[PDB]
Amino acid sequence: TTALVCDNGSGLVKAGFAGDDAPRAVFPSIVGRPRHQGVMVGMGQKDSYVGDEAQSKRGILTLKYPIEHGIITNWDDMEKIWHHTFYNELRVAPEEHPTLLTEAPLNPKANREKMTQIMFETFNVPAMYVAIQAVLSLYASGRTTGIVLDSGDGVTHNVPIYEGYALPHAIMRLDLAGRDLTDYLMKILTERGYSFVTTAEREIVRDIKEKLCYVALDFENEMATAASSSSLEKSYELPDGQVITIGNERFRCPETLFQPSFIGMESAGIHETTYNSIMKCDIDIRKDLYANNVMSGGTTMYPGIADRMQKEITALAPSTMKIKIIAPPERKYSVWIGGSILASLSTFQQMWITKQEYDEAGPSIVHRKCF
Amino acid sequence: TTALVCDNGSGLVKAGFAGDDAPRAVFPSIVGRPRHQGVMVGMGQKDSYVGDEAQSKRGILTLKYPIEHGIITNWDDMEKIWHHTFYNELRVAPEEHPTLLTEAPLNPKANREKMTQIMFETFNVPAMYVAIQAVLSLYASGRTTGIVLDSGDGVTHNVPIYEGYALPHAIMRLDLAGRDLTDYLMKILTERGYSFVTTAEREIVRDIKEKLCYVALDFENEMATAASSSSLEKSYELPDGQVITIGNERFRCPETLFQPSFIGMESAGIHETTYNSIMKCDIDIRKDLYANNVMSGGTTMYPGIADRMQKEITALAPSTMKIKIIAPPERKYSVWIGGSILASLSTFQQMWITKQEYDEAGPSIVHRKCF
Amino acid sequence: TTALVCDNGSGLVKAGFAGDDAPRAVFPSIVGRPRHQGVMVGMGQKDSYVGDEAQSKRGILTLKYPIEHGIITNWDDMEKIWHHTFYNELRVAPEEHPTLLTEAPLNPKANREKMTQIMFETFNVPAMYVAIQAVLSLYASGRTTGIVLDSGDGVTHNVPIYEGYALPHAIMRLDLAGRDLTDYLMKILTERGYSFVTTAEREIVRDIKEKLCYVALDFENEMATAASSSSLEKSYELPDGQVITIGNERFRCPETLFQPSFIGMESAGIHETTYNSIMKCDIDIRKDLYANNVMSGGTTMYPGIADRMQKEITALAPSTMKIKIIAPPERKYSVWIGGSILASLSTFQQMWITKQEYDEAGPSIVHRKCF
Amino acid sequence: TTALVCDNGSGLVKAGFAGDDAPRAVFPSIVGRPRHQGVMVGMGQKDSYVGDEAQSKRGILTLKYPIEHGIITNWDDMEKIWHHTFYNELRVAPEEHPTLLTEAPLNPKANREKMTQIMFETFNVPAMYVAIQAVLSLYASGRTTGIVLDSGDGVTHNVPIYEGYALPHAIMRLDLAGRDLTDYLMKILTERGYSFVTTAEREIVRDIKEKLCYVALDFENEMATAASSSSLEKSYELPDGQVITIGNERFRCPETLFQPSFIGMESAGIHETTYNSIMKCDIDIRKDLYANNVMSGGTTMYPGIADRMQKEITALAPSTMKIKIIAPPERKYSVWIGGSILASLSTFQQMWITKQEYDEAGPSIVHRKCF
Amino acid sequence: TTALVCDNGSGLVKAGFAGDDAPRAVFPSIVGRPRHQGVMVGMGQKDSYVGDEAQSKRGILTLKYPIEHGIITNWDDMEKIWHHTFYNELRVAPEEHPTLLTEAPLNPKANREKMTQIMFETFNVPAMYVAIQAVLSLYASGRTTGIVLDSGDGVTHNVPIYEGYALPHAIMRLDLAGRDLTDYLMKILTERGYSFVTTAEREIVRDIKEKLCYVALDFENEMATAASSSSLEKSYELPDGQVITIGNERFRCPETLFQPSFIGMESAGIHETTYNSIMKCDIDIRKDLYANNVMSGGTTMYPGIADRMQKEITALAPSTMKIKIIAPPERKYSVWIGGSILASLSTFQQMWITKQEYDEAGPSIVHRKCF
Ligand SMILES: C/C1=C\CC[C@H](C)OC(=O)C[C@H](c2ccc(O)cc2)NC(=O)[C@@H](Cc2c[nH]c3ccccc23)N(C)C(=O)[C@H](CCCCN)NC(=O)[C@@H](C)C1
Ligand SMILES: Nc1ncnc2c1ncn2[C@@H]1O[C@H](COP(=O)(O)OP(=O)(O)O)[C@@H](O)[C@H]1O
Ligand SMILES: Nc1ncnc2c1ncn2[C@@H]1O[C@H](COP(=O)(O)OP(=O)(O)O)[C@@H](O)[C@H]1O
Ligand SMILES: Nc1ncnc2c1ncn2[C@@H]1O[C@H](COP(=O)(O)OP(=O)(O)O)[C@@H](O)[C@H]1O
Ligand SMILES: Nc1ncnc2c1ncn2[C@@H]1O[C@H](COP(=O)(O)OP(=O)(O)O)[C@@H](O)[C@H]1O
Ligand SMILES: Nc1ncnc2c1ncn2[C@@H]1O[C@H](COP(=O)(O)OP(=O)(O)O)[C@@H](O)[C@H]1O
Ligand SMILES: [Mg+2]
Ligand SMILES: [Mg+2]
Ligand SMILES: [Mg+2]
Ligand SMILES: [Mg+2]
Ligand SMILES: [Mg+2]
Repeated sequence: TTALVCDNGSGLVKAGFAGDDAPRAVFPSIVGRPRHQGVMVGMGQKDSYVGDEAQSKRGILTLKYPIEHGIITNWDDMEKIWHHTFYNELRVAPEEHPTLLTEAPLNPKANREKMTQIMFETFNVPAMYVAIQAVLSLYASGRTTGIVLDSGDGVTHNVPIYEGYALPHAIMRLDLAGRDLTDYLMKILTERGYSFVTTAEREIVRDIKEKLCYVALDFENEMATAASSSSLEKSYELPDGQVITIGNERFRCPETLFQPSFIGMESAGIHETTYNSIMKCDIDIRKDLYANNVMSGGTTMYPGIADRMQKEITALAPSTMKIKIIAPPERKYSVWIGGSILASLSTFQQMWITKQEYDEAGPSIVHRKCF
Repeated sequence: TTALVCDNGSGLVKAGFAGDDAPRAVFPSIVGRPRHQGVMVGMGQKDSYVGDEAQSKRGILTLKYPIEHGIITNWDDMEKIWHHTFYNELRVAPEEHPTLLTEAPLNPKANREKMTQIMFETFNVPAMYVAIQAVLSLYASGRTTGIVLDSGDGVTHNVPIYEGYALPHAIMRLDLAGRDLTDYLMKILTERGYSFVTTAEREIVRDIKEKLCYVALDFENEMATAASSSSLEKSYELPDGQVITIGNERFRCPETLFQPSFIGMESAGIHETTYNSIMKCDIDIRKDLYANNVMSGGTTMYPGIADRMQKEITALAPSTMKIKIIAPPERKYSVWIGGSILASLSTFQQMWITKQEYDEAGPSIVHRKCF
Repeated sequence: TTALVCDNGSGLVKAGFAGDDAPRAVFPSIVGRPRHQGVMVGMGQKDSYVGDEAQSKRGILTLKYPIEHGIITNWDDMEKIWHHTFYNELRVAPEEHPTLLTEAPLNPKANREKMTQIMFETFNVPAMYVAIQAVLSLYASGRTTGIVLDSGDGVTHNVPIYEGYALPHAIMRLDLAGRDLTDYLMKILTERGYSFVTTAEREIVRDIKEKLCYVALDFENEMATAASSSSLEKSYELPDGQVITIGNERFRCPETLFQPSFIGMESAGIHETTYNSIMKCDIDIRKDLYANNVMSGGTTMYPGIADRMQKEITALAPSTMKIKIIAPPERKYSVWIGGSILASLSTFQQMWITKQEYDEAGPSIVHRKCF
Repeated sequence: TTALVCDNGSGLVKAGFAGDDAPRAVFPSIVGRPRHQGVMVGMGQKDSYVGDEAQSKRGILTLKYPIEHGIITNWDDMEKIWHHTFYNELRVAPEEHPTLLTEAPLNPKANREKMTQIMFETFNVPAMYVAIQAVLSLYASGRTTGIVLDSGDGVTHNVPIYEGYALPHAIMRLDLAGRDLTDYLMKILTERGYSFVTTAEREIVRDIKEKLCYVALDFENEMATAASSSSLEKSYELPDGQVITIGNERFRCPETLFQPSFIGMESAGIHETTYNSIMKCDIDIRKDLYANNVMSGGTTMYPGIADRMQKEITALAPSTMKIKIIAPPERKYSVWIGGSILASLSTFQQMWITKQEYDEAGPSIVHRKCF
Repeated sequence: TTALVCDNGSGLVKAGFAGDDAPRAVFPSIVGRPRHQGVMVGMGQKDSYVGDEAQSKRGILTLKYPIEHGIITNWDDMEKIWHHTFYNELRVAPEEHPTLLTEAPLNPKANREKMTQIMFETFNVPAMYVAIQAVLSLYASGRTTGIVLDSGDGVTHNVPIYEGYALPHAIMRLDLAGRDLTDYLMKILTERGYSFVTTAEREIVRDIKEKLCYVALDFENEMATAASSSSLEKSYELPDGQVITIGNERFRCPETLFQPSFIGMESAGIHETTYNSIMKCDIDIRKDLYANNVMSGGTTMYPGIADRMQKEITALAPSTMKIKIIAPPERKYSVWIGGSILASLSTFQQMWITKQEYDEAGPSIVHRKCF
């Protein structure tokens, strides 16, 4: 009846109904399991916990993320998350509504085929569609032209679109993502003696990162400043009441997005990737993409990231070029919002893969681009 | 009611109404189509763009010119251009006005027959006439005697007229035209490392040529000068803000009109062709044609071309002969203007091919020269 | 009222009024027609040009002479010339004045009968008379005795008159005339590589002949001189500014009047014809004719022709005989002048053929010699 | 020892030995030069090619004909052709044999004088003679009376001979020749869209003309037929395997010999020129020339030309006159054959210009007509 | 003493001595540098590795190619490669032997001038010459006529030569080359989940391409076959012992040479470019070029490419034309071999730029084409 929109990406699950201005179900893509003993199954015990349950009880659980780098690697756990979203968080049977799913570009074909098969079997979704997240992000901004940098937990990617036409030959993807920045911060923090090694401890570091990290406009000057000034230090109170101090780790962590070499990658920084996607585009496109760089995804939420990219692109770009970065307060939910918009359009109504079409065509139908 | 005048030649379309001192609809003879993907037809997308639309959106389009060397080669695209001129640019139904068309001399008979059939079927023009462009150019100058050198995008041609009588046995045509000079410049520029290989890039080179090229009065001295002096270099800013420098390419390009051998042709230069057309004319005609060389067409707009031909013809001509070149600021539109003049004459009123005459006589009527 | 006098002979038309000391209308007997295309009659075009118009526009016209060897061969064109003389050059209606016409002797009777009928029908001349050109030439000289050699464009002829009495049994006519000398020069000039083959080119050769040719007093010595000396060469500038050099062709052309064998004729030279006309005359006449050789007509204008004949006749004549050649600066117009004189005489007033006499007698009246 | 006979005329060179029934060396009068680049002279490259070499390699060469309208215009290239004939094709040193050359009538005197000087200097021919081509053509036919129409590549000419006596006052020459018919066909063919503009392309058109063109007996009926019937169309396969269709161009091309006005000439057609040469001849000659019209030269090879002239002359001629055209299968070589015959005669032995006579008399000896 | 021949093109360096039947030094044009840390310079560590060293140690190195699209972009690294070739691989001082270098056509003039300056300064080569690679490739085949398609790592180009004469106006160049096919395969392979993103991983993909890819004769049928048959799949073992399966990626990669649109280019496929170069050549050249299509360069080594072009050209060509493709087992080394042949010729001995000529003339001497 009303399409469900479900941006079930790496790290965080975001779902709600088409026409909503926000997801209704927002929770971690985590399936947790008891760590210290077996499960006393003759008692009212559980074998696994999902999302918020997994976080509240994390002190006794091993926590796994079924999606790594945008790819579902653990299908049994992924079914548990989808089940939880439909029955515990949104509380809507899948048989009642068509579902719009999202995916990062350049993923294995099998990822879509298996995801489609599940939505058409364990759940029985009347019809479905898998959209590219960057495309949806541009719909959310309202622009028809620009280069969407969708930077999430598992994948960072760039998809240029010109006046509504996709430019598929200039799509770029990096593995560097929020998950790595978090892993890097766990490493950086050992320098001050704070050792976070368990999975629950990883979640604490994720929370530290979200509250304290920022992008330095000038990395070297910020380092020099941190070296002598206590003004860049902030405290954080841990779940058990202990207090720790975070100093230059606050900007050394997100700096890796500009300098991937900090964690051993050959990858270009996010401003170089954006620039290169622009340079692979036709010369008569480039000026419009320079003026329309659209950021979305959770890692774009670091304070100052939009200004740091404005500076870095301007440095690489011609001096007479207009450089503009669009970075709304809604970025974290931009892909979901774009999904809500797309699902409600009258043209998107005719491009749903229906159950009947799926049964006759088989899994390859998921790669249909008839639009 | 009022004849339409439409010089729809190679490269650029020029149309307006008889009695106007200028075309109202001036746009490229280009039909563009999306290059990087198919067309998402369930969305508000287009399959093709025409003229100005094709130029504004050229960064994602393959651009084709339906007319090559004065010959329509792509009739489906030609119908789209004519449609665009009548309905989008002039916004006048063809059923309301007779139409004057133009053509280069020595074209295949089929070109006129097909063009006539379309004007009498897809559009339903009450009456029409196809004029030779060089003849119209002479009408625009106001002279009754002279040798019109009409040099456009696809054809360069010479048509001598003496005191109102055509001299059809001395008509000359070259394939060398503005399109080749542009193609040559794309090649010349690789010497400085600027590689223009796509169709949109061809349009950039065309713009470079129009703004920076000129005819050297003395080619060899201009080359020697360019070799040591920066004074002949000019910059050009590209659509993406990058800047390039053009040096002796500024005069090596148009020099090909005087030296066709630069692109491999056996053709005589434009001053030799003009001279030879004069020499094939009766000895008692020659002195009047020498004194009345009329230039028209877009490639005659290169700065200094009139002076270079004045020098070259004078060198070939008898020393006691008056050599004079007429080259108005309106040359680019001379053929169109001549069409406006002809269409408004009371004698040209009786020589229109009407729909009824066409239906009874068939396509061969287009070759009628009853005047 | 005042008789018109019209020596409309081969090549050149000369007309004016009786009592005038010169023609007022002097123009070529040429009717020209467009050569390269048909006539665009819906435009302000002409089908034919006459006299001076034909010469000014000759580069695009085929030029015909209606009179060949003194005989009108093209009557339609002849009417156009007469029309032009009366209405465009003299601008006098034929109905207002009687007309004196001239004719070469020994012409077909039909030539006079048709000429008379036209003057009495297309034009309505009140009265007319056809005179022999040689007789008029003698009137112009003022002599009553002598042998008039009238040498024009189409006919060369000799008419002896003794003390006012004609001697009709000694009249001689040659076809060799200025037209042949001109045709011969066109042939001679191919030796230096100057090929004149079109009708307009014939007119150029005629002009070359008129300006450069002369009669050698001693042909063989002049040839021997030309063989080693550049002093006999003269340049001529052509209508298109090209320059050519004429050498011994300057005297080889007019020599044909003394040696007709140069063009294949059996005819005697002009000095032999003059001599023979004298020898056919009575022995008591001969001495007076020898002393009164009167030259007239355009070909007598070659410099030195009077001296060459003085020498040639003296060589054929008895050594005790007085040989005298009369050759006025007015020779070109002598026949016309004689016509002016005759038309003004009181005795010539009573010998006009009137319209009434013509209508009653018919065309044979033109042969009336009642004097 | 044995005279060489060399009809080195416009277009095609024909040479062999006196007494032969055919030339041994037959090749185009063409000197070709590389077109697209300079010559890499340090490599085994050539600067120019002659005759067959020029044709085989024509795709990269500019091809020039040293003889235009029967006149040698390029003496350096003419020496190369003569050299090639003597040393590469016949392989006979000029010092060993006297040489008989031919020439069109009414050529510049300088043409013979320069040709003679070369044969007496660059080559050292023991003795030579220059014959008129039409005279030789009559010898080849075996007749002593008739009017030889020699129609080649550069000159069309008529030379009447009566019972062995030449009639030099009735010799006519036209510029219209095979070269113009070929140039006209290149123009006609643009009507079907086949544009031949390079020199090698001219050679293709020449080949098309030779294989497909014919003379219509009734031009107007043949045009009417071509208008509705495919039976007059023939295909031609081009050097690159492409195929073109030639329709009424097959007879419109050679028709120009009967209607020179098709290419802008005032010239009479070939049947009118033949007729006029007859009419300039004595009335007691005319009947024998009418019965002996002899055709020779390559343009007389068009199928049906003899029948078309039979019809046209008969139409102009008196109805009781016998009209006969002689047109042997050997016409193409008739002049050469006549040269072989003349060179072998015992009387022609005493009229050779020897080297000694030349050195003492100088170049003017070439005009000797002592026979 | 013995010229060195060095085809130091994009991707792979090939060098040896003139007269050798093969290069002696064959190694990648790669300069590698440590990736994960700085260089511990107080220890026996290196800052950079070249060629084979760079490949053996690639797991810790960033690898750069100094030549992109045939253009040297990194001159410091290029000097390191040249140094390595002369001193480590061939072990011959440059001062002892003249050197023959090669270059792709239509490169920036600066590329030759800088390359020449280095060979004349950092190394001190007695004399040098820069040859076009396609020309050398034709020498290697032994043919004097044909169209050399040299398809390497950075440039694909077509150079027609006719009977030893170059045809410089029909030279075509594409950017599409082996480097792009490799980049495309890295992208295609993400579909099966194999993500290759680092530079060393690029080298693995290059190796996969070289061992498994082929050209489908019928692309569509090969795709249809791959869709149902495991017979087109091949395994590949990775450096760490893991095994991957490559399916239709085996022919989708090289297909881009026939369909450049697969990677977003407007370029014509290689069979269309070859065809168009032929069509720009003179009609009398075309048949010989069709019969002599010569392939060279590493990308021509894909199995089946010669047969695919035979089919594609035949489809575009006239049906009566002979189409022949020459594709020797030595193609990979054809340019080098041609260099060995040229360097050993006695004519090429006189066209070397010597040190003295260079010092006096300056860098512009490198553009000398005196041959
Ligand atoms: C036999 C021959 C050409 C025909 C090739 C093929 C078998 O037939 C066609 O395809 C016809 C087809 C056709 C097209 C449209 C139509 O309404 C009706 C007909 N013509 C074209 O495209 C013409 C177009 C053209 C260019 N300037 C012209 C000048 C006058 C007339 C035509 C042209 N074009 C490419 C050629 O002539 C080319 C190249 C000329 C430029 C060199 N500087 N010339 C040749 O190869 C030569 C050997 C001649
Ligand atoms: N304020 C913030 N600052 C920095 N990172 C953030 C912030 N909020 C969320 N993130 C990071 O964003 C990622 C999750 O956001 P999201 O883009 O929704 O992920 P995904 O789209 O992969 O589900 C995590 O890596 C998380 O740490
Ligand atoms: N200022 C200029 N200098 C040189 N070339 C010009 C200029 N303006 C236009 N042109 C050339 O003229 C051609 C188009 O002019 P136009 O004569 O109208 O073409 P067409 O008549 O074929 O439509 C193009 O080749 C264009 O580059
Ligand atoms: N100065 C001149 N020298 C030689 N011939 C002349 C000269 N002037 C005129 N003629 C010739 O005279 C002829 C025309 O003179 P004219 O006697 O009036 O002819 P017609 O009486 O036949 O009209 C032409 O042949 C012309 O070339
Ligand atoms: N079969 C033929 N049909 C028509 N023209 C021909 C034929 N054969 C040759 N020609 C033409 O004849 C001319 C060459 O023949 P030829 O008389 O020997 O020339 P020339 O005598 O000037 O050397 C060329 O114009 C050629 O096209
Ligand atoms: N067997 C093969 N199949 C396909 N491509 C190959 C093969 N061998 C080499 N190549 C490709 O050829 C290129 C290098 O060959 P080469 O022509 O020598 O390059 P270059 O001339 O640019 O140095 C690389 O792109 C490489 O992948
Ligand atoms: Mg996401
Ligand atoms: Mg135009
Ligand atoms: Mg007179
Ligand atoms: Mg001949
Ligand atoms: Mg190479």
